[PDB]
Amino acid sequence: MNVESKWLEDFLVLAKVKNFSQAAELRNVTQPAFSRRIRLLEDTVGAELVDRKSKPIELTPSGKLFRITARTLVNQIEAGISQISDLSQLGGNVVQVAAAHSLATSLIPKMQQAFDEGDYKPILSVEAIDVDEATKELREGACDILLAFDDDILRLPPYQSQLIAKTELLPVSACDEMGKPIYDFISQGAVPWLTYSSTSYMGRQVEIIREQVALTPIFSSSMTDMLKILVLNKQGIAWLPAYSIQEELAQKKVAIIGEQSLRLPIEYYAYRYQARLHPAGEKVWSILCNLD
Amino acid sequence: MNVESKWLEDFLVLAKVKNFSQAAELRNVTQPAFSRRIRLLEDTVGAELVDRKSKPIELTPSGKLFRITARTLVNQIEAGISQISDLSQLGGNVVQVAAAHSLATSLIPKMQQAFDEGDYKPILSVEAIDVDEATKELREGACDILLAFDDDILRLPPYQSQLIAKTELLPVSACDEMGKPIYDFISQGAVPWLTYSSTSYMGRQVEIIREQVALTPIFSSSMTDMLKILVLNKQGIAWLPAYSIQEELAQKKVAIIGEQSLRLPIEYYAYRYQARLHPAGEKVWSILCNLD
Amino acid sequence: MNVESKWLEDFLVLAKVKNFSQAAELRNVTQPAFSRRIRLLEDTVGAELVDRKSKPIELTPSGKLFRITARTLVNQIEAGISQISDLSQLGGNVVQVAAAHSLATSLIPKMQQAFDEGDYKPILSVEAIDVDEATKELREGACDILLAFDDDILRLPPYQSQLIAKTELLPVSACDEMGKPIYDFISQGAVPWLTYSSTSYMGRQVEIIREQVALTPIFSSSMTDMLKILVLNKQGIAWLPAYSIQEELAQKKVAIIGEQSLRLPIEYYAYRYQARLHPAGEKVWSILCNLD
Amino acid sequence: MNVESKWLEDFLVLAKVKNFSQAAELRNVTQPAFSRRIRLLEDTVGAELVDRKSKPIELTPSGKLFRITARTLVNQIEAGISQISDLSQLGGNVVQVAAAHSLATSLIPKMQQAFDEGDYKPILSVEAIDVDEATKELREGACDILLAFDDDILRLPPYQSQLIAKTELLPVSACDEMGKPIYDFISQGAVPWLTYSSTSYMGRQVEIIREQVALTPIFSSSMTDMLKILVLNKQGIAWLPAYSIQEELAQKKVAIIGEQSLRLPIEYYAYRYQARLHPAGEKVWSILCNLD
Repeated sequence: MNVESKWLEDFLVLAKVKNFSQAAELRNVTQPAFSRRIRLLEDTVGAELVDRKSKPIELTPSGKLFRITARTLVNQIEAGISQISDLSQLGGNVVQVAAAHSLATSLIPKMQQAFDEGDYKPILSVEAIDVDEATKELREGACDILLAFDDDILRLPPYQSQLIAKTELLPVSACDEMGKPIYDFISQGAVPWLTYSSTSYMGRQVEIIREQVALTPIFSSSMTDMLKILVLNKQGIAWLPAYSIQEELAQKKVAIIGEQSLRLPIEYYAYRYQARLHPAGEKVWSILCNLD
Repeated sequence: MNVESKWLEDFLVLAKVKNFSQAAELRNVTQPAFSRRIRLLEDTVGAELVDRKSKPIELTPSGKLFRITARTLVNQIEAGISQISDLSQLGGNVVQVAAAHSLATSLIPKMQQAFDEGDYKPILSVEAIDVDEATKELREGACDILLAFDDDILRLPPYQSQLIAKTELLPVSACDEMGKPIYDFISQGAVPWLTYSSTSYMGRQVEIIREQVALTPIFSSSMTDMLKILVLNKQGIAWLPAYSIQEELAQKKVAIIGEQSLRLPIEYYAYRYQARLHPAGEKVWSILCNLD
Repeated sequence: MNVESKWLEDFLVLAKVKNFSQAAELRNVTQPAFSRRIRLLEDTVGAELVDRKSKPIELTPSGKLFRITARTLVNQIEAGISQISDLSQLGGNVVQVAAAHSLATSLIPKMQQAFDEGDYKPILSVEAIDVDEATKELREGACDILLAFDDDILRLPPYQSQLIAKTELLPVSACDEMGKPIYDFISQGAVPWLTYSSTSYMGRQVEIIREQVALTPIFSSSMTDMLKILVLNKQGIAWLPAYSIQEELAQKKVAIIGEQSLRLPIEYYAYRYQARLHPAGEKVWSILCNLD
Repeated sequence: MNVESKWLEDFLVLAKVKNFSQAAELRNVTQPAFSRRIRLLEDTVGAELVDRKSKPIELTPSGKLFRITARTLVNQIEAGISQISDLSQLGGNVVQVAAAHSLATSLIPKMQQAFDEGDYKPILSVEAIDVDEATKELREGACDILLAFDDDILRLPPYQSQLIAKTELLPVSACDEMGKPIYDFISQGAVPWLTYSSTSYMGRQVEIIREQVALTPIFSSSMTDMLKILVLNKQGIAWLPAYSIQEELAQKKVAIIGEQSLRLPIEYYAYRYQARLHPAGEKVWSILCNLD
């Protein structure tokens, strides 16, 4: 029993136009070949799918049930092919990495240069993290490795975790080219504050010391790049990850404007669920565990 | 793009066992032929599906996802062909009717008696109704005619409806020796009650007059025949459709016990979705519309 | 902390009509009392959900999101109450039994009488089986005990199975008033055949001996009672389970017309998934395992 | 009917430990009050949820299903109040904008600069977009305005759309110390290609001219910032939006390669669903409409 998918396309076209020669024209085949292909499909399915003796063409009951069967099969084929489009383009050494945007922009570039040129050289497919379903996508195999921040669920079994680094959220403000912060915590009035979502990881970090500082929330966002840009535009102060403002701190575009008690520790991890990955995935995991 | 399902079976076998020779022998094909069929599948889907650099042979990421796709496709093809195998054995005059058990056993016998001989004498295929999916089957063409009770969606467009009949749910109890009902409502206290599912149509009917009579529920079922059998076994009282207890009422086996306020009206219908059915189908529908 | 669902409905009505007094009238509550209920809801969720200083009443952003939250919670409450409606009406000793129609009508009355020898009678809720999802329904807990026929999946772990009885499908025909097979197999000519679906269990059993007999299918049904009725109406022959035609065989209205090799064995089982049921469930299971 | 969520907490704790003394103290309540709250939940649902006649405590069937219902309700309550926790800290002039990362970083700063002082000065809450549920966010009221690219669903009714701008995806390569592009299309061999997801909008744009250039995909990302960084790190060429590489183009860092036909047009939009937003939302929308 062998069903050829373009027979399913043949039958669906014939179902909508109800004429053998016109359906043959729509599918760029001659009428005898289209008729023979419909007959081959009928032989494989084991039923007369079409009443060939009446014009316009009518569907048999079996034809009517196999019409929905064929539509389902066609759509399933199309979906399955779309699911592997990206992966197939990159090859057998593709590694699906879900990652937080700042984590990705910080970590992937240095990983990319440590790869050797051989037959199992990984090819990265990095997608921004889905905050709500990252754990479920990790279990289901939608991605091989997750670059995320400290999470009490992903850090524990049945998942494997690896601490990449522990840094700090630093409260920063912009400077004049003389190099001096435009905002401070020394005044009596609150300072314009560019905040994270209070329920996000970094927002939960800032809430610990919120009572130690007078802040006026003027802008909220989950994207640390957004808070960084708004700090650079003199709009306010923000707690930014140290790894995101290294050039800005080496230059004098930005400055830490707090005491050491305001600098808040954060950690980020690589997470996985499969006990054994393909060779490229294991190489990516190994390189992540030893980010020099 | 033309995918042949036997390639999907080849790939599933090659994914379970894990080298080409054993999978080829399991598929009753030559080794070069099996290799060519796997490579044809890969060329059609546009993805390397197996990494041939490792024994045992493992799936590429694309291969891992497409294995799920192939399993789904093969199972769907087999299901469609078996569903068609049942239907094709019956002639092109098969009419697929989904019916509630009570209505099937009450209406299909006389319907069968009304079938004259001819080129389009209907052959009935009567299946037990599942209202959660019978409406979808009606829309997709899996069944032609639905024999069901009053439904606010099926009675309206885009569906066509015909009121077959209007009868009454009669609260009945088994009779004693030669006449009188064993249970009654004027008598003292609540009575043993054989009830329908409170979500079902007939149960929703009984809930209208629930507050008028003292009942203690002792048995629940969605099948009128179950309640009727348990009534005949002198277990309690039940509201039964009038058409299911005709002989048992003519004979002194059962009796109605309530006041006329307790007899609850019910209606049942034939429903369809296709504006034009095959001759056997329109014949069955016509016979249903004139069941009088 | 403690949200009261009546506050959720208060807020939904207020969001529709955008007026406190009208929303209070719709809620059968005093106007100051309704304002106080909304204020308590706002104090519990920790945000002003409504701007009270404007006509018409506008929703704050927090009110906009909590409208979705309240609709979700209210619909979830209604679903959770409807899911336990039937179970609550019958009590904590309710036993949810999914069963094949014939098996339920044959077995449940005898079980029901067994409840009377040995005091305290458990309460049954018997619903017809859906073999397509009965396995999943048993896993999820939608039913406690399944009464079904021999199934290669349900008979094995992780499910517990008990064979209730082994019976035969008997090929039977209607008999004249004197008593004689109207149809038979001695004629070299075909017989009107009332069949199951060939993919169903009993149909798959008839398929084993199909080649030994000359049959022409004139009617198909998944309901044994349907085939039995059409047999009694002298419409054709059918393979019926012996437990469903014992009185008809005894009253000689129906008769076995096949060779002993045409009588096909079938088995029916009680299945379960939970290792421990509630006491009533274990009692019903014990009585099913005995039924001897 | 009034269900108090603290009763659901009572029931969940009681289910987890099955000890009344321990559950009552785990809820910091006196024992009689805890039992009364359990009984109030049972009277409100109209079902005995726990069986105290047995010890260790176990649930009635109704209680077993209502445990899942209670867990669901509690998690939804906590999640909705957490969703409101971020908004309530902000004022009633908060505008919830979902946006693609690059569009947010490109458009939100100038919008922030346009905000004059007044009673309804907007406070932006910008969250990264997930388009497959973006439309649901807009419809239900969780999102006021959507900053996304051309979408055939969001551009039409029932949504309001506004074209912000039309730009180009430019194929760009990093260039050396002298100022010559490291990669070009007059080179030997295919060039290393940093690509988008083939299903994404921008990847769907690149598929247009795929065959006009020899490309080898060595990296895939849904984030333009990632492709931009890897281009700047001399890893390959990429199609980048003009608005994201303006400084790099003006400076030496990056150069446009290829013929004029390789530049692909892209459009981005502001979408909304509510016909009338709060004054701050309408201000944000007007500013978006006048960004030109």
